[PDB]
Amino acid sequence: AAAWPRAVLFDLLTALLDSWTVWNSAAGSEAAGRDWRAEYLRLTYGCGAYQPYEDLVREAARNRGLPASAADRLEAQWDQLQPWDGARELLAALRPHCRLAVVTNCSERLGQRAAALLGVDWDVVVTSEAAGFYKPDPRPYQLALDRLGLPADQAAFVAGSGYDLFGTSAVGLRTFWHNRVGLSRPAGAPAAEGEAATLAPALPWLRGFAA
Ligand SMILES: [Cl-]
Repeated sequence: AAAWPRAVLFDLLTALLDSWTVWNSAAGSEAAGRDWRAEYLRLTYGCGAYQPYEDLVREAARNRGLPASAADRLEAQWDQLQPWDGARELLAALRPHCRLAVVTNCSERLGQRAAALLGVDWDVVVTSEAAGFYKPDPRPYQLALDRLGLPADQAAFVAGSGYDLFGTSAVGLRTFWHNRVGLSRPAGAPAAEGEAATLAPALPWLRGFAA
């Protein structure tokens, strides 16, 4: 007996799209791209209020000794961001049952372009620029719930970074962690409800959500 949530909120740039590959190509090396994207995630975590996405990506690059122009290579290769295997299949399988929303730490300009790569008519796309704060601040997630008119207990969150676990816990969003590259959980972060290296197990998890 199906028990779908009323909505599913998604992290975009780690849970649905393979940003790691594009950031590594822009960096010139897998090691530089790893340091760069790890520093970027820590900067958004400690930012709180929105500072331009482009400025934080550029600051993360300088902080780890990448050339500052790596940010400009990443913007030039933005259309190369590929959906993970199973991402488009998951979203299409949820469409008749749940409202679908993106909650992304990105500018409105690049966030909307990346959201469009999944070929889905998203009900809501919330960027940190529109929300005025970066996740894990509660505002971006709460803005997606307030736009849909739903309480958090009727919605699920699909995360790609363990930093989202701080925010989903605070808002009351039960979370499935699509942890493809096997990141560790940040210190002090609560465990996800479900966690897997692929997106396929998210569909049975969401189908049994209210059961
Ligand atoms: Cl690190």
